[PDB]
Amino acid sequence: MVLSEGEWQLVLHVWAKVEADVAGHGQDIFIRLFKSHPETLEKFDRFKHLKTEAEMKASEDLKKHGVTVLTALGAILKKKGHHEAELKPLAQSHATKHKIPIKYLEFISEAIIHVLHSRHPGNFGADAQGAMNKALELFRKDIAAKYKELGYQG
Ligand code: HEM
Repeated sequence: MVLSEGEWQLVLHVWAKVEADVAGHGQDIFIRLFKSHPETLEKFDRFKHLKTEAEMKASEDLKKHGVTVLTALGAILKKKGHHEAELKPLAQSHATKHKIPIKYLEFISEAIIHVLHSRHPGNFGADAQGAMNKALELFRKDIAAKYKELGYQG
């Protein structure tokens, strides 16, 4: 797939707002993901003991990880599809160290869309959401192709 520049502009315009508060957005995304798909929490030895939303919100460790995650994803979206270099290390650790199925990337994609719709309705109408969904779908398709080359595809 290929996004048009107008699609990238929609993406990067809302990302600009997320970047005003990366830690807050990191936190809402992971809490949405862990609440909606509790099974994903199991992949994180580091966070598995967190039992409630209160504990998640109070964890500085989870807040620190949500900033790492959004920083990495932000660097990929800013490349506007030319993200082959950034993807390599991330595909390698996620297929071989952490063993994250593509279906869990779909779950966090759904969490990111849910939080942007909630916090930024003004910059996240239907066309901007269709653009972010194509950006994340591109990300997922390119990561799945690397997974296959690395010997994991799943
Ligand atoms: C937008 C998608 C994602 C991005 C950009 C992202 C990025 C990152 C980054 C940059 C790191 C640290 C370096 C590394 O190990 O590669 C990391 C670690 C990790 N990722 Fe992801 N990730 C994403 C999705 C997920 C999902 C959905 C899961 C599990 C459901 C996951 C599980 C983990 C784990 C288990 C670690 C190691 C945590 C620790 O013990 O320090 N990742 N991720």
